[PDB]
Amino acid sequence: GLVPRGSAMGFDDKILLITGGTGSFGNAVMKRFLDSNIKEIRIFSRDEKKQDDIRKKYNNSKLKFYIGDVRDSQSVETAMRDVDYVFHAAALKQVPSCEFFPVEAVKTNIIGTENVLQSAIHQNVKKVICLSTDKAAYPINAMGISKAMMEKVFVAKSRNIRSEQTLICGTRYGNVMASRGSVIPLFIDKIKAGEPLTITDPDMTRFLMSLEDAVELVVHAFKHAETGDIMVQKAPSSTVGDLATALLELFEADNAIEIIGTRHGEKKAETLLTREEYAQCEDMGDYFRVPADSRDLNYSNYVETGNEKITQSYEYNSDNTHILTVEEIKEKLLTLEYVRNELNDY
Amino acid sequence: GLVPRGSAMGFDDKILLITGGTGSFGNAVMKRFLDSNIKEIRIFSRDEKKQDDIRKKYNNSKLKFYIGDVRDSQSVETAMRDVDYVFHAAALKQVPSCEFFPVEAVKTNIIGTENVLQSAIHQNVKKVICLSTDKAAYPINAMGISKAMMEKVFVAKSRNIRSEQTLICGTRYGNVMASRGSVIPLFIDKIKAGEPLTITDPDMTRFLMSLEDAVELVVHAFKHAETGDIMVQKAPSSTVGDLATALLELFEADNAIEIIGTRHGEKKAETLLTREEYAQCEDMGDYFRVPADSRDLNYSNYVETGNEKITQSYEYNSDNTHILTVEEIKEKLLTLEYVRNELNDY
Amino acid sequence: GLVPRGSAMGFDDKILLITGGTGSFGNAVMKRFLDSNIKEIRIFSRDEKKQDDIRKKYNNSKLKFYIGDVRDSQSVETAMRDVDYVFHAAALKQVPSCEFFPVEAVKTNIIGTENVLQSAIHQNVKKVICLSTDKAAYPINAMGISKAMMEKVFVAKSRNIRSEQTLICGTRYGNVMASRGSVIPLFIDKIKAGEPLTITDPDMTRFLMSLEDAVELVVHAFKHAETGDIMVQKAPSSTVGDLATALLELFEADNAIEIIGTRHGEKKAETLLTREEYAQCEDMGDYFRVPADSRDLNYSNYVETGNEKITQSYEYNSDNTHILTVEEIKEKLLTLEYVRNELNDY
Amino acid sequence: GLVPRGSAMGFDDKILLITGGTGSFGNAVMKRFLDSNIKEIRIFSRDEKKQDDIRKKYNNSKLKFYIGDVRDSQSVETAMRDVDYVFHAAALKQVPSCEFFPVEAVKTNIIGTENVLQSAIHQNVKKVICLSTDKAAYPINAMGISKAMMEKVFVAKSRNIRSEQTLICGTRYGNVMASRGSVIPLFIDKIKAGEPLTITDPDMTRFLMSLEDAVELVVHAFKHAETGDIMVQKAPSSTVGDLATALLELFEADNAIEIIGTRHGEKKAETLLTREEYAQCEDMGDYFRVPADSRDLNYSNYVETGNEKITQSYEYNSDNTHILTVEEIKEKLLTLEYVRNELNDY
Ligand SMILES: NC(=O)c1ccc[n+]([C@@H]2O[C@H](COP(=O)([O-])OP(=O)(O)OC[C@H]3O[C@@H](n4cnc5c(N)ncnc54)[C@H](OP(=O)(O)O)[C@@H]3O)[C@@H](O)[C@H]2O)c1
Ligand SMILES: NC(=O)c1ccc[n+]([C@@H]2O[C@H](COP(=O)([O-])OP(=O)(O)OC[C@H]3O[C@@H](n4cnc5c(N)ncnc54)[C@H](OP(=O)(O)O)[C@@H]3O)[C@@H](O)[C@H]2O)c1
Ligand SMILES: NC(=O)c1ccc[n+]([C@@H]2O[C@H](COP(=O)([O-])OP(=O)(O)OC[C@H]3O[C@@H](n4cnc5c(N)ncnc54)[C@H](OP(=O)(O)O)[C@@H]3O)[C@@H](O)[C@H]2O)c1
Ligand SMILES: NC(=O)c1ccc[n+]([C@@H]2O[C@H](COP(=O)([O-])OP(=O)(O)OC[C@H]3O[C@@H](n4cnc5c(N)ncnc54)[C@H](OP(=O)(O)O)[C@@H]3O)[C@@H](O)[C@H]2O)c1
Ligand SMILES: CC(=O)N[C@H]1[C@@H](OP(=O)(O)OP(=O)(O)OC[C@H]2O[C@@H](n3ccc(=O)[nH]c3=O)[C@H](O)[C@@H]2O)O[C@H](C)C(=O)[C@@H]1O
Ligand SMILES: CC(=O)N[C@H]1[C@@H](OP(=O)(O)OP(=O)(O)OC[C@H]2O[C@@H](n3ccc(=O)[nH]c3=O)[C@H](O)[C@@H]2O)O[C@H](C)C(=O)[C@@H]1O
Ligand SMILES: CC(=O)N[C@H]1[C@@H](OP(=O)(O)OP(=O)(O)OC[C@H]2O[C@@H](n3ccc(=O)[nH]c3=O)[C@H](O)[C@@H]2O)O[C@H](C)C(=O)[C@@H]1O
Ligand SMILES: CC(=O)N[C@H]1[C@@H](OP(=O)(O)OP(=O)(O)OC[C@H]2O[C@@H](n3ccc(=O)[nH]c3=O)[C@H](O)[C@@H]2O)O[C@H](C)C(=O)[C@@H]1O
Ligand SMILES: CC(=O)N[C@H]1[C@@H](OP(=O)(O)OP(=O)(O)OC[C@H]2O[C@@H](n3ccc(=O)[nH]c3=O)[C@H](O)[C@@H]2O)O[C@H](C)C(=O)[C@@H]1O
Ligand SMILES: CC(=O)N[C@H]1[C@@H](OP(=O)(O)OP(=O)(O)OC[C@H]2O[C@@H](n3ccc(=O)[nH]c3=O)[C@H](O)[C@@H]2O)O[C@H](C)C(=O)[C@@H]1O
Ligand SMILES: CC(=O)N[C@H]1[C@@H](OP(=O)(O)OP(=O)(O)OC[C@H]2O[C@@H](n3ccc(=O)[nH]c3=O)[C@H](O)[C@@H]2O)O[C@H](C)C(=O)[C@@H]1O
Ligand SMILES: CC(=O)N[C@H]1[C@@H](OP(=O)(O)OP(=O)(O)OC[C@H]2O[C@@H](n3ccc(=O)[nH]c3=O)[C@H](O)[C@@H]2O)O[C@H](C)C(=O)[C@@H]1O
Ligand code: NA
Ligand code: NA
Ligand code: NA
Ligand code: NA
Repeated sequence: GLVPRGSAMGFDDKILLITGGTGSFGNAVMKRFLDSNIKEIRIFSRDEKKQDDIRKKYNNSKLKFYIGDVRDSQSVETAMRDVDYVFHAAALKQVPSCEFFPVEAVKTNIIGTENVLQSAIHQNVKKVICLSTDKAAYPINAMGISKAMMEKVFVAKSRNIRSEQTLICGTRYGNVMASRGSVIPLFIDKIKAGEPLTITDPDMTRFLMSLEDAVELVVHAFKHAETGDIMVQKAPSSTVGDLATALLELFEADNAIEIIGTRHGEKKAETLLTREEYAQCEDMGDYFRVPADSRDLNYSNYVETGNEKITQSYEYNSDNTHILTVEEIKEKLLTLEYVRNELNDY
Repeated sequence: GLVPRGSAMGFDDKILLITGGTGSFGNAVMKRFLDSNIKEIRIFSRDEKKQDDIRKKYNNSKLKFYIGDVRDSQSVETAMRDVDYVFHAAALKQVPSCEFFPVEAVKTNIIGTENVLQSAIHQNVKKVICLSTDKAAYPINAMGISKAMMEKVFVAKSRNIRSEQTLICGTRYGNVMASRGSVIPLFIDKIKAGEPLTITDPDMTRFLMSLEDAVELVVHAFKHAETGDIMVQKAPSSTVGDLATALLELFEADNAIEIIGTRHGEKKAETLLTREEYAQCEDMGDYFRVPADSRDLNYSNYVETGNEKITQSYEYNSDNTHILTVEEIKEKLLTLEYVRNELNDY
Repeated sequence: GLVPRGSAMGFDDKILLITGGTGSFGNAVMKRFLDSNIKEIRIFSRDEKKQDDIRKKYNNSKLKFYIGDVRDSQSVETAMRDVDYVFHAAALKQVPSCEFFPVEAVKTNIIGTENVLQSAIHQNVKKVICLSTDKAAYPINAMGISKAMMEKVFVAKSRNIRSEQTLICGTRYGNVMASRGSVIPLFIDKIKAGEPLTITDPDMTRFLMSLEDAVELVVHAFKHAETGDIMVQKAPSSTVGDLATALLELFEADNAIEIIGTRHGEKKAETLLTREEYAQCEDMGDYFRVPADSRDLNYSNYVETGNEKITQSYEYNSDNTHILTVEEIKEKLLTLEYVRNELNDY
Repeated sequence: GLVPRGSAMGFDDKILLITGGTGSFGNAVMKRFLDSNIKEIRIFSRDEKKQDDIRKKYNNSKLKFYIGDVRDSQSVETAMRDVDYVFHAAALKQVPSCEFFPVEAVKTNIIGTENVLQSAIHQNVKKVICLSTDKAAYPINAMGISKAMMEKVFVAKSRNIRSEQTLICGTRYGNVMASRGSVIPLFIDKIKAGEPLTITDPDMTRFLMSLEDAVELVVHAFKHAETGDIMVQKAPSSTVGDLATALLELFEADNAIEIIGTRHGEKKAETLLTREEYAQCEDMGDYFRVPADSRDLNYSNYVETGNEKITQSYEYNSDNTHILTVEEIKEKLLTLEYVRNELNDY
C-alpha cells in the first residue's frame, strides 16, 4: 500500500502532482495511485500529445492534465495550487542530449527543481519527492552532474524549510530493466534480427531493478523519508557479458557477440552511495536512507571537525553488491512481461 | 614568456579581461601580464574595496578596474567591449558555502560562465580560458559539481562556435600550496601556537602545486589550447601524514598530531583526469590536453560506437602520480617565500 | 523540387532549421529535404526521446538534433547560428489544452514565434516560414486565437525588416487527413471495433488535404513567398456526414451513426481567407498569396481610406469551396497508405 | 445603485482599483462610484499628466492616484494591496496601433491581464471585472484577437481559482456613441466644416450604446456575474448609411456623402456572442451571461461529447439584433449631451 503498517491516511481529500507525469515512471507512479483513495492526480508536462493518449486510455475522472514547464514558476504555480504531494519526475535524462546541451540540462534539472520546490513551499505542499539517478554519484557526464547538483539543491532547501511546512526528499535508482532504448530491448532486437550482440565492455556492471521496484522506492520515500533524505533501494547488479548470455540462452539463439568498446559518458560500474553517504546512511533493510548533514548550516563539519567513520567506509557500487549469476539474471529477466511476450512471440 | 617558442605577438594593442580579477589567481595572473607588452588589463569583479587596494598598490596605468558581476550579462558586456583575451576566474569556490547555498554556486559558476562566454563571443574575443579544479572530476561536493557542470558548458559552447571566432578552453588544477585558509598555513599557525596538528586522515592525498605553477598552467592554455580543450598540469602529491611531518621537521617542533577524521565534502584522493579523459588525452609533456569529443554533435559516440582505449584506461589521481617523500615535501615547501618568512621568524 | 522552374540554388552549403522538428509536419518536411542537396537539417525541439527515435531510424549524418525551447531566446540562438532557412513548426496545437492553459499557448505560439524571428534576424537567416492553421481565421478557440496573433506578429515584423535581410512569411492549412487522433483514424477504429460512428454535426465541413499537400504548401512558400505573405493552398472540403459514408462503403461495413452534437471550440465550417484577405489576395493558381498590407505603417488605411474591393468580397471557406461527393471522398481517401493498409488488413 | 435589489453592502471600508483609470470608461466608472459609500478609488495608470488633471478637477479625498503599468507585476502589487474590487480597463485598444505593434498589444492586453489577475489573487481581491469588446468575437484585427485571448486567459484562471477567493469575470460591449475619434464626432465635424460625409460601407452595422450603458454593464457584472462569466448588454444597431442620414436631418444640413470603401481591419457587422456562446448563455433580460464551460478541465467536452444546442444555434450580431430606423437613431442621438451642445451651437 501507500501507507506504513500501523497508519492510515485516506487520500480521499488529497491531490498528487506528478511533474514529467507522461514519462515512464510518471505513468507507473500514476497507475499505482489510481489503485488508491486519492482525490486527484494531476499530470504536469509540456506535451499535449502524450497527455491526450493517457487521458483517452484511462478515462478516469481522478486524472487531470496540466500543460506547463518546470522552467516557468508561473506555470508550476498554476498546477501546484491545493496540491498535497508532489513526485518530481520532470528531467532531461538522456546522456548525449545533456552532454551537448548542458545549459538545457541545468535549466530543466537544476533550476526547474528549484522552481518546483519554491512553488510547493509557497502552496503549502506536504511532501515533494525528487527523482534522481545513480549517475549523480561520482558523476562523469552532464546528465549525472546536473542530477547531482539537483540533489544538493533539494537537500539545501530542506535545511532551511521546516519539515511540517513542506518535507523535501529524493530517490536515486539504478538501471531500469527494459527501459525504451536500453540494453535489454536492444539485444532482443538483435536476437530477432539475427545481428551480433554489440557489447560495450563485458565486465561493466549496472544495478539491476524493474520499473515496479522503482515505483516501490518512490512509495517507500513517500511513506518514510524525513526532509533532506536521499533514499536508495539496495539492488543486485549484472555484468553486461552475463546479461547478454542470459538473453542468448533464454532465446535459444547463437548470435555472435561483438565488443564495441566503452562509449563516451560511461563508467565501468555505477555508484549508489558515495563513501561519505555510506558512512552517514541508516540501513532500513531493503533501502538505505542518507540523512542530510549539517542541518543547522554547520560549517565546522566541512572545516574543523571530522568523522572517522567516513575514513573507514567505502562506496556502495555495482561491483561490490551481489553480482548475479547467469541463472539469476534469467530468473529476474523472466519476471518481465516485456521479455515473456517477446519470448513467446519468438 | 606569454608566447610559444618560434612565435611573437606583441600585446601592445591587446586587452586582457580577468573576471574574479581581485582573488589570488587573478592577481598572480594580473602580475604576470604586467610583466608584458599588454595594452590594458581589466580587473572585473564585484568588490570595490579589493579593487581600490590593488589600484593603489600597483599605480599602473595599464590596470583598469570594472565593477560588475558574471551573473549579469549587461555588466559583463560593458567590461568585455574591445577585449581580446579573457581569463575567467570568477567563482564561488569554498566547499561549505557551495554546499549550503548551491543555487548561488549554480548562478555564479555555471550561469555566470555561460554569460561570460556569450558576451565574449558577441564581442569577438579571441580566447576565453575558464579556471576549474580537480574537485570537478568524479565530484562529490556542490562546489566540484558546479565546476564540472561549468566545464561541460564551455566544452559544449566550443563545439558550436568556430575557433577563429572565439576559442574557448579551461584549466584544472590541484591544491595550491599555502592558499588562504589551506592546510599549510593552518599547521604553521598550530606549530607557532603550540597546538596539536589536526590531521583529518593521514593517508589522504592531494596534488601539490604552487601558485606560480597554477599561473603557468593558465599561460600554457593561453598559448597552446585548442577550443574545447581542458589542460591539466601533471603534479606530484603528498599525504597529509607526510606533509605534517615535513612541517614539523622543518620547524624543529614536536607538537603532537591529533586525528580528527575525514570532514564532510572530502575525498581520500583527488582525480585530475577521469578514466575517459585519460583515454582521450594527449601528453604534452608536463601537461595533459583533454580535447573535446564529438565536436560535430556525434550522438553515436555515446550510443552505438565505443572505444576500447577507454575500457583499457584508468583515472589519473593523487594516489597514482608520484607521491613525494618527506624530504621532497620539504624541498618543495622551501621554494615558498611564505614558508621561508614564517621559518626565519620562528 | 525545392526550387522554382528556371532557377537553381544547391543547398550544398545551406542549413535548414525545423522548430517543432519532431512532430508530424516537421518530419514530413525533414524527409522532403533529405531528398535534397541540403548540407544540414537541424531538428530543434524540447523532446530528447522523439529526437533519439528519429536519429536512429534515419542514421543520416545531415540530421543534427538540438535540444531547446522557442520560449527561451538563448536556446533558439544556439540552434539558429549559421542557419539559412527556418521552418517554424513549434506550437501548442491541440484545442483543449490551449483552451485550459491559454497562457501556455501565448508563451509558445506567440512569444515563442517572436523569439524565433528575433534570433533569425540577428543571425542573418534568409527565410523563416511560420506554420499556421485555418483555425486562425475568425477564430473561436484559444489555439486559433494564439495562431491568429502569431500571424499578426510575423506580418508586423516583416514590415520593419528588409526582405534582403530576413524574409518572413507563413502558411495556413486545413485539416490534414489521418492526423493522429483525427476523425478518419477515429472512424476506422470504430468500424473495426463494431462501434457506432460518433458524428458531431453531419453538415459540418472541413477543408480536406493530405500531409503531402501540407508539405508542398510549405515548399511553395519557401520558393515563392514575399516577406509578410500568408500562403494558403486551395482545397476542397467534406461534410462529416459524407466522410463517414465514404468510410463505411469503403470498409463494406454497416456500423450505425450516432449524432453526438457540436463539441466546444468548433465551428460549422472553417475559413481559409477572411473577407479582407480574399479582397487583397493574388491567385497563384493552386494557392492564394495574401500580401501584408500597409507595409510603411500606413495608419490611414485603417482610419481614413477604404477599399471598395473589401466591401465587395466574401470569405473563402469550407462551405463555398468544392464540397466533395462521397465518391470523390473515397478516391481521395484511397491515396492514403494509412487507409490502404487498414483496408487490406480488414 | 451598485448593489442588487434585496442586498446592501456599504462600501464604507471598501477599496476599488481601476487599471487604465484615466481613460474614458475608467473615468465614467470612477465618477459612478464617487456617487457611493466607497472608501477609496485608486486610479492606476501610467500617465502622470492625465492623473494630475483628474485629481485637480475632482478634489476628492476618496481618489488616490497610483503610477504603474499592468505589464509590471511589482507595480501592480503596490496598487493592489488591500484592494477589494478591480475594474480592469487598461488596454491598447486602437486598431492600427495593435495591428502594427501586436507584440505591444500582447504585452498589455494579454500578459498585463494575467499580471493583474495573479496580483489580485495574491492580495485576496474579491472581484476582478475585465473589460472586453465585440471585436474579440470572431476577431479579425490584432486588437480584437488580443482581447479574445485576454478573455480566454481570465476564463481559464476562473476555473482554477475558487470564487470565494477571487471572482474573475468580464464584459464585452459594442460601439460607444461619440467616443473620441469615433464616427459621430467625425461626421459632426464634417457637417460643421461643410465637408462631405466619408462613408465606408453604408450597409455596415455596429451595435449602438452610450457610455452610460457601458458603465451599467460593468456595474451589472460587479453585482451579478459568477466567476468565469462574460456579460454582454443586449443592444440595437445602426447601419452607417442610416446614422449619417440621422445626423444630416438633425443638423438640417445637405453635405454630400462620399463612399470611401471598407477600411482594413473592419468587419461588415460585429458579433457580441459567437454561435457557441449564444448556445451556452443565460438570458438575464437586458443582458446575456455566458458562463465558463468545462470548469473542471473537462477535456471530453472538446473531444468526445457534443452539444446539439450548439449545432442549433447561431451568433448574436449587429445584423440580427434590432436595426434602428433613422427616427430611432435620432432619438438615441439626442440623449447625448455632446450631440445637444453641438446642435444648439450650430
Ligand atoms: N532509466 C530510467 O528510467 C531512470 C533511471 C534513473 C533515474 N531516472 C529519473 O526518474 C525521472 C523520470 O524517469 P522516467 O524514465 O519516467 O523519465 P521519462 O519517461 O523521460 O520521463 C520524464 C518526463 O519529463 C517530462 N519533462 C521533461 N522536461 C520537462 C519540463 N521542462 N517540464 C515539465 N515536464 C518535463 C517529459 O514529459 P513531456 O515531454 O510530456 O514534458 C518526460 O516524459 C527522471 O528524473 C529521471 O532522471 C530514470
Ligand atoms: N585553491 C585554489 O586556489 C584553487 C584551486 C583550484 C581551482 N581554483 C579556481 O581558480 C579560480 C580563482 O581561484 P582563486 O584562488 O583566485 O579564487 P579567489 O581568490 O576566491 O578568486 C575568485 C574571485 O572571484 C570573484 N567573484 C566571485 N563571484 C563573482 C561574480 N559573481 N562576478 C565577478 N567576480 C566574482 C571574487 O572577487 P570579488 O569579491 O572582488 O567579486 C574572487 O576574488 C576559481 O574559479 C577557482 O574555482 C582555485
Ligand atoms: N493537424 C495538423 O497537422 C495541423 C493543421 C494546421 C496547422 N498545423 C500547424 O503546423 C505546425 C506543426 O504541425 P504538426 O501537426 O507537425 O504538429 P505536431 O506534430 O504537434 O508538431 C509540433 C511540434 O512542436 C514541438 N514544440 C512544441 N512546443 C515547443 C517549444 N516550446 N519549443 C520547441 N519545439 C516545440 C513539439 O515537439 P517536442 O515535443 O519534440 O518539443 C511538436 O512535435 C504547428 O504550428 C501547427 O500549428 C497543424
Ligand atoms: N470604444 C470604446 O470605448 C470601447 C469599446 C469596447 C471596449 N472597450 C474596452 O474598455 C477598456 C477601456 O475603454 P476606454 O474607452 O476607457 O479606453 P481608453 O479611454 O483608451 O482607456 C484605457 C486606459 O488604459 C490605460 N493603459 C494603457 N496601457 C496601460 C498599461 N500598460 N498599464 C496601466 N494602464 C494602461 C491608459 O491610460 P494611461 O495613458 O493613463 O496609462 C488608457 O487611458 C479597454 O479595455 C477597451 O478595450 C472600449
Ligand atoms: C547513451 C544513453 O542514452 N544512455 C542511456 C541509458 O544509460 P545506460 O548506459 O546506463 O543504459 P543502457 O541500457 O544503454 O546500458 C546498459 C549497459 O549495457 C551496455 N550496453 C549498452 C548498449 C549496447 O549496445 N551494448 C552494451 O553493452 C552499457 O555500456 C551498460 O553497461 O539508459 C537510461 C534510460 C539513460 O538515462 C541514458 O541516457
Ligand atoms: C546486510 C547485513 O545485514 N549485513 C551486516 C554485516 O555486513 P556484511 O557481512 O553484509 O558485510 P559488509 O557490511 O562489510 O559488506 C557488505 C556490502 O555492503 C556494502 N558496504 C559495506 C561497507 C562499506 O563501507 N561500504 C559498502 O558499500 C558493500 O556493497 C559490501 O560488499 O555486518 C556489517 C558490519 C553491517 O553493518 C551489515 O549491515
Ligand atoms: C573546507 C574548505 O574550505 N576546503 C577548501 C580547501 O580544500 P581542500 O580540503 O582540498 O584544502 P585544505 O588545504 O583544507 O586540505 C588539504 C588536505 O589537508 C587536510 N587537512 C585540512 C585541514 C586540517 O585541519 N587538517 C587536515 O588534515 C585535508 O583533509 C586535505 O587532505 O582549499 C581550497 C582553497 C578550497 O577550494 C576549499 O573550499
Ligand atoms: C611519462 C612517460 O613518458 N611514460 C610513458 C610510459 O608509461 P610509464 O612507464 O610512466 O607508466 P604508465 O603510463 O603505465 O603509468 C604512469 C602513470 O601515469 C598515469 N596513468 C597511466 C595509465 C592510465 O590509464 N591512467 C593513468 O592515470 C598514472 O598516474 C600512472 O601511475 O609508457 C606508457 C605506455 C606511456 O604512454 C607513458 O607516456
Ligand atoms: C478536439 C481536438 O483535439 N481537435 C483537434 C482536431 O481538430 P478538428 O476538430 O478540426 O479535427 P477532427 O479530426 O477531430 O474533426 C474533423 C471533423 O470531424 C468531426 N468529428 C470529430 C470527432 C468525432 O468523434 N466525430 C466527428 O464528427 C469534427 O466535428 C470535425 O467536423 O485535429 C487537429 C489535429 C487539431 O489541431 C485539434 O486539436
Ligand atoms: C478559379 C478561376 O479561375 N475562376 C475565376 C472566375 O470565378 P469563378 O467562376 O470560380 O467564381 P467566383 O470567383 O465568384 O467564386 C468561386 C469560389 O471562389 C471563392 N470566392 C470568390 C469570391 C469571393 O469574394 N470570395 C471567395 O471566397 C469562393 O469559394 C467561391 O465559391 O471569375 C472570377 C471573377 C475570378 O476572378 C476567378 O479566378
Ligand atoms: C480605425 C480605428 O481607430 N477604429 C477605432 C473605432 O472602431 P470602429 O471602426 O468600430 O468605430 P468608428 O467609430 O471609427 O466606426 C463606426 C462605423 O462608422 C464607419 N465609419 C467610420 C469612419 C468614417 O470616416 N466613415 C465611416 O463610415 C465605420 O466603418 C464603422 O462602420 O473606435 C473604437 C474607439 C476603437 O477601438 C477602434 O480603434
Ligand atoms: C427576447 C425574448 O423574450 N424572446 C424569446 C423568443 O425569441 P424571439 O421571438 O425573440 O426570436 P429568436 O429567439 O429566434 O430570435 C431573436 C433574436 O435573438 C438572437 N438569437 C436567437 C437565436 C440564436 O441562435 N442566436 C441569436 O443570436 C438573434 O439576434 C435574433 O434575431 O423565443 C425564443 C425561443 C427565446 O428563447 C427568446 O428569449
Ligand atoms: Na528543515
Ligand atoms: Na568549434
Ligand atoms: Na520589409
Ligand atoms: Na473556480
